[PDB]
Amino acid sequence: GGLEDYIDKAMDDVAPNLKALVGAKLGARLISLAGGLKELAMLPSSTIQVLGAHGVIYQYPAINRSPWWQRGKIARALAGKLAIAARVDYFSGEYIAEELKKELEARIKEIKEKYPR
Repeated sequence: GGLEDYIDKAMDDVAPNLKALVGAKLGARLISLAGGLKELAMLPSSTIQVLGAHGVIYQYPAINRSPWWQRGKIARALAGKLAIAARVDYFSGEYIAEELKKELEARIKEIKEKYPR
């Protein structure tokens, strides 16, 4: 039983939607940065977008593998999904996660870019 295994398991109990969305380590980092599941669940999302600091969600693959200029938009979309994720985890306890689907889909929208003028 390593540190990481503990947290992976804990996220299974505390916040499985988050965990599904961004993974247990990023999920757990955001909860800590928030101060807890509840506090995370109360945050606007613009606030979520900056929790790490670009806050830690920029480390998100789709953002990082992406042009500056597409990133802030991808951040916003992610933070939103995160805000919903934490809310369902706190208040409802249900399992949505395939708003990854909603989410992918937006990313693909946003990929309407070449470098702004």
